Amino acid sequence: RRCQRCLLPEKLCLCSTITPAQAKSRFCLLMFDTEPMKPSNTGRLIADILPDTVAFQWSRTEPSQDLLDLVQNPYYQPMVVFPASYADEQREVIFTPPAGKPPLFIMLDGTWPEARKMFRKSPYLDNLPVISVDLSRLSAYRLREQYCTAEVAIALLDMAGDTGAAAGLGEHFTRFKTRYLAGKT
Amino acid sequence: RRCQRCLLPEKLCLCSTITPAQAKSRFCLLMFDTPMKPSNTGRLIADILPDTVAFQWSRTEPSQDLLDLVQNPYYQPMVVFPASYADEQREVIFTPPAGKPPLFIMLDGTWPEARKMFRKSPYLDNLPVISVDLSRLSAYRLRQYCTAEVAIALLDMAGDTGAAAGLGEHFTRFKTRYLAGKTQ
Ligand SMILES: C[S@@+](CC[C@H](N)C(=O)[O-])C[C@H]1O[C@@H](n2cnc3c(N)ncnc32)[C@H](O)[C@@H]1O
Ligand SMILES: C[S@@+](CC[C@H](N)C(=O)[O-])C[C@H]1O[C@@H](n2cnc3c(N)ncnc32)[C@H](O)[C@@H]1O
Ligand SMILES: [Zn+2]
Ligand SMILES: [Zn+2]
Repeated sequence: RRCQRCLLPEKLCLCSTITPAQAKSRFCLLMFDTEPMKPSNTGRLIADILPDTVAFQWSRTEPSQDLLDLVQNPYYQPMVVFPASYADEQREVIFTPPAGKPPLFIMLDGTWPEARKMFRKSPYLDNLPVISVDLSRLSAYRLREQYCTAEVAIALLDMAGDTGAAAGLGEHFTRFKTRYLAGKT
Repeated sequence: RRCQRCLLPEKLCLCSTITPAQAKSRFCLLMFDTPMKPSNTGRLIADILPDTVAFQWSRTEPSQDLLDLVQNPYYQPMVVFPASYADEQREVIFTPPAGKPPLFIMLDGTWPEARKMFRKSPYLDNLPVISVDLSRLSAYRLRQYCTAEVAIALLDMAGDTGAAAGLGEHFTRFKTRYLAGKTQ
């Protein structure tokens, strides 16, 4: 009764509406559980609009070597997307994607206690900059300026100059949330 | 808090999504009254087919513009109502005839309102009643049926598949946002 690709009740299936976009930015979803994707999980909306998004199962002791190879690939400028109130005094915090190299935005995908734990117990992320997100930019896409993973990504895409992809994901996100609420009725 | 044109909350306003279509068929909305409730679906027809006409129904004095339209021999006018209500002598058809463009007269009200309109309208009595083949909704992945759903099936019955599909997609979009607005 639910479509397996978009996870909505089959009558509200939005798969035919999906139009991918292009962006200089790249996302990496670091997932706490990778359990059978819950419909309310907005992180997966990002990969619908930006199919080059990567996702990794998080692991406290044995991090995947694909993940290590990505976050260490000097082609990207990687950053950890998490609220700056969590970072320690010595941690570099930035407020803009830096200039020059394409950003790799590392999103901590889980509940808040799970994402906090991921933030504190992942040594391969510890020397990366934290990007504090400018959520006021959601207004330019007519979204309410915590915030879910797809809303942060929209702000990040806008912060990087990727306005086509930001608008694309905003429309996709709104479309999902509307149909999700409808199928709840 | 509600958009005045599409009647949904401003956050869910669909007005920018509306793409009008063209059709050989034409609709005439007969309304027991005209503020409108958001749940009324007859207004959706006009969004997709902007040549739709609507008239406020009256028992005593029908407006002359409505009398002029329904007697205009350019059209083949039809009263859209379930055939189980028609008189033994009432011409009932199951297909829009061919040749002259159809003019589909929809009785837009509640079922008690639509029935009184059907029975107490002398200017509609010589017109044929078209019984609607609702199974055609399957071709548009749809499905008492509401006004806009009956209009989709009539459009498909007439060969107006582009506008049938346009109205189906507009109808689903409104119904989804309407439901989402009831939640949250
Ligand atoms: C805790 S998860 C919540 C997941 C949500 N249930 C969903 O739809 O996927 C939200 C993640 O988005 C990012 N995020 C949320 N709010 C943020 C903020 N204010 N500043 C920086 N990143 C934020 C962080 O990566 C955070 O871990
Ligand atoms: C009773 S109104 C429903 C009003 C509803 N609140 C709305 O706005 O959609 C439905 C109208 O569509 C047409 N209709 C509905 N079901 C029909 C059927 N089975 N056969 C022929 N016409 C039908 C008739 O004109 C009827 O008056
Ligand atoms: Zn789907
Ligand atoms: Zn509107």
